[PDB]
Amino acid sequence: DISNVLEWIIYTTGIIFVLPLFVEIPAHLQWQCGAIAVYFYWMNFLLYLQRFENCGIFIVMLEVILKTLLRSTVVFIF
Amino acid sequence: HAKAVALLLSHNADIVLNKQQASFLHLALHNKRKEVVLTIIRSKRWDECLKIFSHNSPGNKCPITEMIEYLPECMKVLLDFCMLHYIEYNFKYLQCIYEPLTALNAMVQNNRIELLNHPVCKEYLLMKWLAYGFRAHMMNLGSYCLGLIPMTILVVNIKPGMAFNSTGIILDTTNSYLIKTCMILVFLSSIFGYCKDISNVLEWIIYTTGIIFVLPLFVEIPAHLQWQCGAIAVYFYWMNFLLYLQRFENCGIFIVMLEVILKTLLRSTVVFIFLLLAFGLSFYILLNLQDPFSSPLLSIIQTFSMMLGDINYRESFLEPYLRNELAHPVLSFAQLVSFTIFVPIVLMNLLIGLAVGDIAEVQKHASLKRIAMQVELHTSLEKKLPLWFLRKVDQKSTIV
Amino acid sequence: LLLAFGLSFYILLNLQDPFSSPLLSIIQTFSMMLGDINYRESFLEPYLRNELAHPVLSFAQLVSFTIFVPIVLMNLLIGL
Amino acid sequence: AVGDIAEVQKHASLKRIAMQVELHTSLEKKLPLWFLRKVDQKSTIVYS
Ligand SMILES: Cc1noc(Cn2c(=O)c3c(ncn3[C@@H](C)C(=O)Nc3cccc(-c4cnc(C(F)(F)F)nc4)n3)n(C)c2=O)n1
Ligand SMILES: Cc1noc(Cn2c(=O)c3c(ncn3[C@@H](C)C(=O)Nc3cccc(-c4cnc(C(F)(F)F)nc4)n3)n(C)c2=O)n1
Repeated sequence: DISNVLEWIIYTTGIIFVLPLFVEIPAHLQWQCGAIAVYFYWMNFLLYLQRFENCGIFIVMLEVILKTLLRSTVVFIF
Repeated sequence: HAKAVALLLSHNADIVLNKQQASFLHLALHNKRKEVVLTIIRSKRWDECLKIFSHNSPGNKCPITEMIEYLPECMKVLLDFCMLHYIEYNFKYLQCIYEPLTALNAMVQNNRIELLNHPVCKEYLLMKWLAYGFRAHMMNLGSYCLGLIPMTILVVNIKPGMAFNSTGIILDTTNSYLIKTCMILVFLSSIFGYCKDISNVLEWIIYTTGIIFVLPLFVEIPAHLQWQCGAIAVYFYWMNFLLYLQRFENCGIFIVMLEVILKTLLRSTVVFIFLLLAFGLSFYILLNLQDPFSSPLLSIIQTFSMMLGDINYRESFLEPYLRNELAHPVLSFAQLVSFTIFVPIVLMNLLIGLAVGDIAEVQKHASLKRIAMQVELHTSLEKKLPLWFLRKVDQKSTIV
Repeated sequence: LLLAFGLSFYILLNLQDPFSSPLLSIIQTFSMMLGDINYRESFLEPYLRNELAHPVLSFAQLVSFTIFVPIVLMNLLIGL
Repeated sequence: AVGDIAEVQKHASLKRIAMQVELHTSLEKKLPLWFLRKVDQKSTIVYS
């Protein structure tokens, strides 16, 4: 499932972002993981909004449009 | 049995109501008996059958309303008799506590666009327009313009950011008479507008900001506040003027479409604001060393600005990268590609498809919506006008 | 609609050449109706130089313009 | 995209109600029977 992959990435990158709570890490890696974590945190939040009356259909439409585009990029990439 | 009905009518049968307060015309209409209803209409006793009904019967209403609801073809046949070719249109069957424009309101409620497009109904609506509706709307529009036009004259004649009063531009007393006249007109329209829903909020903002704009007519205020309120007032003055244009034939449907598109967009911003937030915060982290992304709020505004295609690839991604000033360059380019895929393509195409569907749905019933707008305007006007004036201006027929 | 935004941009962005006159401001507003809003040259760079009188008003009007004309108005024309 | 949005809008209300039905059906399959019996109402009083 895509949602499981998204959540796994979120949790791993969030752990690495706040890792200096226990073990010191370089700032470059910390903020490189923080960018990924914040981006996927707010991207995966749209999946929680799909369980509301006013937001579910818009998320369904966004998924349909994105899947149609992705099935077509493998052609126009050439 | 139309022949049976004709034979019984030719023998002077009494038209009565049964224990359910229904006449034979009511029974024919509720059974959709087109032939016998046509026989009754073309009979020499049609006027007598028209008068037989009870005003307190819920099911057996006035036969004209029942005809509109059940047999609109018979209503069309009846209306064809009301236009006698110097064509004269008779509105005897078009109006009868009852709502104003009863027949036309029934036509609108029953989606009788073929009935509403009849020349008799068109002339009825035009008669009501030229009788009171055009005058009422023009008085309202002129009252609005009495503050809309002087404010625009003030804005385009005084340099923004400069304090001014009745004397002139604080001192440049050259256009002093025009400035004072426009200030007085704006003040009077704003206080009069206080003595006359989204529209009420818009008008309240307009009047308050217009008062503050021309406040130095009485009490001195700083130029910054004056022009800060003047910008708001002129913007909302010309934005709310579109609501006055909705009461015209050529402009109403476009305003309806604009409202539908705007509402559809606003119901969707509460969802894609989080997409914009994700991309803006990620760009804030990745492109922090650049002025457009130096703050979270500036980064979010920039991400909102590049949603139409102004991504600034060379200034923000290619030139910084070739200068080795891009921290996380692979991450920055990956997020650039993902943004381009998501917002300027997927999100914009989603909005475009939603708009196409909305416009198609509006255009499906454009003529019905237009005639319904006219009918609603005149019905609401009649409910507020005095009975003596309505009797004075009400025409029973129109000769063309 | 263009008159509403063009005159408001005239007051807010007066100190800039594209909005120095009421007529130039309306032509500029008509020109940014396709998406050439000039956000950096007209809103971001002047603001970071503290040359934007009414900076909160300008950014609020910039967001409202983008919502209205290049999105709602253009999609209305496309759907039509 | 226009075609996709039109196809989605064709069955928008059905898709919405189906989403609600699916959410509650999946929730009930995981909740304990005692809790479901505790919270289940047999009637509700309000006020081609
Ligand atoms: C389809 C579908 N799938 O699950 C459902 C669930 N679902 C409903 O949503 C729902 C409902 N009966 C009414 N309701 C709405 C009014 C209701 O509660 N709404 C509600 C509640 C809390 C928060 C929010 C809200 C909205 N928007 C945002 C956002 F920030 F994203 F903008 N945050 C929060 N909304 N049923 C039977 C249902 O299953 N519907
Ligand atoms: C729907 C609906 N809702 O209310 C109505 C009202 N309405 C009509 O408008 C109408 C009509 N019978 C003909 N008419 C038109 C031709 C008529 O008078 N038009 C007219 C009159 C004065 C000014 C303008 C005009 C147009 N455009 C602009 C703008 F600057 F915005 F471009 N300024 C001014 N137009 N009826 C029965 C009616 O109800 N129609």
